[PDB]
Amino acid sequence: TLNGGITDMLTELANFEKNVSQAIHKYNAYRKAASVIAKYPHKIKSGAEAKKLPGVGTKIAEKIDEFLATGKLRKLEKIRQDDTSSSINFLTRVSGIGPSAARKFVDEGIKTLEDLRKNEDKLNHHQRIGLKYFGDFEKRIPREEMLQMQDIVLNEVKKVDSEYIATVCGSFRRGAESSGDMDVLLTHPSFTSESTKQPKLLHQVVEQLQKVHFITDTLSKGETKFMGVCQLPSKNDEKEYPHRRIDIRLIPKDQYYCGVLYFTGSDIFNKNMRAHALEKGFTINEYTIRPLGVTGVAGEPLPVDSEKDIFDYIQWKYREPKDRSE
DNA sequence: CCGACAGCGCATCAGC
DNA sequence: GCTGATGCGC
DNA sequence: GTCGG
Ligand SMILES: Cc1cn([C@H]2C[C@H](O)[C@@H](COP(=O)(O)NP(=O)(O)CP(=O)(O)O)O2)c(=O)[nH]c1=O
Ligand SMILES: [Cl-]
Ligand SMILES: [Cl-]
Ligand SMILES: [Cl-]
Ligand SMILES: [Mg+2]
Ligand code: NA
Ligand code: NA
Ligand code: NA
Repeated sequence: TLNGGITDMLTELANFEKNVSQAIHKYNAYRKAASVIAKYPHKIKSGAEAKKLPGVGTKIAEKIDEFLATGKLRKLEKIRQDDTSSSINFLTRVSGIGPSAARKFVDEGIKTLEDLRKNEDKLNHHQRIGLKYFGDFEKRIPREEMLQMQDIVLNEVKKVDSEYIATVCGSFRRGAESSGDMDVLLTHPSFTSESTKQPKLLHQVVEQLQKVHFITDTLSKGETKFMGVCQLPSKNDEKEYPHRRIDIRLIPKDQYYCGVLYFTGSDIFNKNMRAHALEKGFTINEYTIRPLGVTGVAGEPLPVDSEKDIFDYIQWKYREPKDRSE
């Protein structure tokens, strides 16, 4: 974090563009710049120096010069002082409240935690749970707790059907010392790209995690993706652990490598890798890598028997999960 | 200059 | 009910 | 906002 001040500034600009301006490409431009600077191994001395990095252009270069000179950005100073922008930015920190809902709430004069609490009837189910655990969801998860949660999830999944394979992905699989949530990839031999030979495969696992009181709440749930809330059990007389977000994704078993590549991330790594794929004439999703024909239509799935196979196709040297934290 | 920017699951709604 | 668009999420 | 062509 040689360049913490700068990458914080760009992230704040990103968040403004996403939540207030609703300019998603500006958001991603700022995040890409923050990312490339984050792993740049020198303490940056100028905007011109930063502008050599890909993703950093003239505008960001000038902002870095202002920041280096003064320790601040006037544009951000103003944004921080704007009530509508500060309110909208805040409301989006509730899970299930995005830029559109946030602006709409602020329109009706709902713009604080208190306002949300008194207007619970105006929230959909996801938003109500996001509000319920607002404090908890901004806390990080020590890797030691991630390991206990892993133990529980893998053991409970085993009790349902010993042929399930649960893999913890996200920042955990990239070796992070703390995670923002838990991400779990699930496979079962009955569910492949060819067939689903058994219904309720995700439901059964969710139901078991609920019954042992690990999963406490549900934000959303379909046939292949669960989004909800979990909690470690605490000992006698101990303060309870915070509630945690948990994502579970059931992936066709024969497509495990594309699925684990996707769910390991980072999100910016995935965007960079999939963009590069396109430049190489392929498209990557969580299921397949496919060639692009001249028209731009995707062809048939290419054989994949490892994460590295996917890197090979697009002519990237293999990068271990721990080196994917972009 | 300017088109493209990763790719997809689930919830909610409008239009039929 | 379905289909397609949009919001929010991974 | 940035970049490739
Ligand atoms: C948010 C997001 C996630 N993903 C993938 C990659 C990510 O690593 C995986 C888990 O999502 P996450 O939101 O839990 N991200 P994380 O890398 O686990 C970081 P954190 O959860 O520890 O804060 O889902 C994407 O491909 N695109 C995305 O926009
Ligand atoms: Cl934009
Ligand atoms: Cl600032
Ligand atoms: Cl596919
Ligand atoms: Mg995560
Ligand atoms: Na650059
Ligand atoms: Na939110
Ligand atoms: Na997650």
